[PDB]
Amino acid sequence: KGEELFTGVVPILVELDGDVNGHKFSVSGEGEGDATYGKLTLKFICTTGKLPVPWPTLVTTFVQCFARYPDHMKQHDFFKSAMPEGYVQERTIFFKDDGNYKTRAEVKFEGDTLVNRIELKGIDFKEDGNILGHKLEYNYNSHNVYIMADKQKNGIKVNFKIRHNIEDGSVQLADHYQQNTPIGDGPVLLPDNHYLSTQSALSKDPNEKRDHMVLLEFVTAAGSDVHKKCPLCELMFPPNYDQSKFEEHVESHWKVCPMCSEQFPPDYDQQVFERHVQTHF
Amino acid sequence: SKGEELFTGVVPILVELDGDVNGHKFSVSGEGEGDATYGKLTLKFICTTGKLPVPWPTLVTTFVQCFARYPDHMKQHDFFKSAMPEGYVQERTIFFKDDGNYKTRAEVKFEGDTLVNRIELKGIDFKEDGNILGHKLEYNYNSHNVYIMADKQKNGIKVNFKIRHNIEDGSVQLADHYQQNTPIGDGPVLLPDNHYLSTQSALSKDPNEKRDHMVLLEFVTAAGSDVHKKCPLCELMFPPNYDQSKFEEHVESHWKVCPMCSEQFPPDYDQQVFERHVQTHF
Ligand SMILES: [Zn+2]
Ligand SMILES: [Zn+2]
Ligand SMILES: [Zn+2]
Ligand SMILES: [Zn+2]
Repeated sequence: KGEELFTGVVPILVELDGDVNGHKFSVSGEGEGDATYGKLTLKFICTTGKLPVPWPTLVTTFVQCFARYPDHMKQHDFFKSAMPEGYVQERTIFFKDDGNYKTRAEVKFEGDTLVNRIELKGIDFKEDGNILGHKLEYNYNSHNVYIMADKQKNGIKVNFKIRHNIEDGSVQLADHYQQNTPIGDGPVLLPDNHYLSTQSALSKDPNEKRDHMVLLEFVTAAGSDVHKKCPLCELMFPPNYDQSKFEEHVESHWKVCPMCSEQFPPDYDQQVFERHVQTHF
Repeated sequence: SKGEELFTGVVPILVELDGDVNGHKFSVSGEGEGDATYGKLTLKFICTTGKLPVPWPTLVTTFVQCFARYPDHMKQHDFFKSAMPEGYVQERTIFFKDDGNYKTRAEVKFEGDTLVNRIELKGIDFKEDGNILGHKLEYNYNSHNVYIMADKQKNGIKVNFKIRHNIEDGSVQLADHYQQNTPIGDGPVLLPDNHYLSTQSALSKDPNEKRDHMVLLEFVTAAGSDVHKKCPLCELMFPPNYDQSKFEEHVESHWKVCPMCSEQFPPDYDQQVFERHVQTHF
């Protein structure tokens, strides 16, 4: 059915189970999404007491299938083309000078409803760092989500850097390493490299006493022809510069196998990467 | 309180702007609605005179902070609403770093049931292939904290913040905002303690609209403390539980302040002219 599911308002459900440095918690979310606009509305409750991490840290984690792809780009919309069987979205999120989240989500239809079921593990976080110290402002900014085909899987590798504003006016960065791969064995769109321009606003229902977040998200697809910047680092490329070498550069941030050049999140814990390299010898 | 009673539900909004930036004349009209109970604000703009000569994001701040959600424990600090329905004059100078500036004069006030922001805007000293006239801003917006101060000399507020406009080459164009609001009517108004408005915005598009336009969504809510706070307009830091009057003093120092009556002027204000204001006291 694919893009035909997304012509109107789709109801959304979200469930997450999380363990960050041993603090276990669960969140439930409900709302709806309108890919015609790229518009997405979602309210979250913490179902297990008071949330141990700040809500903004979870925003990316809580459905890029609701992006508006312009007509001239329908052919690059992986997200929607894997539906309704859906996809696995995995991420590692490196909070600079602090811990990281590792997430595994399945996003897919369950009847008429679009569901994001997530499990999330955080480790190595500082106790009075920006995350566990609750030092993030309750807000969000624009970002450009760079998207690449992983032809040799049958999905996408995705990269971007979130800017979380800190109550002392500094910024906490969070590098996102993301892969999406289809759940069904139907065929899917393998896109050319492009971006999703995302914008967000977090607010609060004033008649809600529980600890919650209301997230509004506006996502729409694109992708420039003079100066181009790297998604992860701030490296700036001169005007009109071999786009395959830009790509090469981005890949280089991933941990790369010297044999088959498969990419992995650049974790401190090499254990999983080390298992892969032994597959060749 | 009195004027905050108008803002208890959904209020319709109208916006008109006339602009001259480096001689390029243009007009914009806007319409939408605002819900202060949520701090929610929705607005669609058209350019009524042909091509918009500056990028839409540059105009966002310019295009109704009376729709902010003030928490119950802060109703007493809501100037915006307390001046309504006669409303207020909002004036701003906006300095685009290494580029020109906007100077704006708006009246925001009720006209019947409808809340209206009528604006006159003048821009000058802009570079021809700078980020503004070169159309190099990305179509998006970020969070900002709008710091608010009383000015009893004028019976209103002085307001400051620094907008971050993302540039298509991944750099950022900063824009420093110097703002004053003064009441239009004779009635008394709330003179607030220093606080700030946490604003967040998203620009999108109506896909059924063929004309060049902007849809603006804005979420504003009031706050402001224990920890380190950076000045609204520079990277200088203030330590925990700092003397809040000296913070104010510091902020004022980014403006031109008359040492007699303490009337405040934006920092580009001509020295010669500032010197004749001071002679006004002798
Ligand atoms: Zn890079
Ligand atoms: Zn390998
Ligand atoms: Zn300062
Ligand atoms: Zn004076």
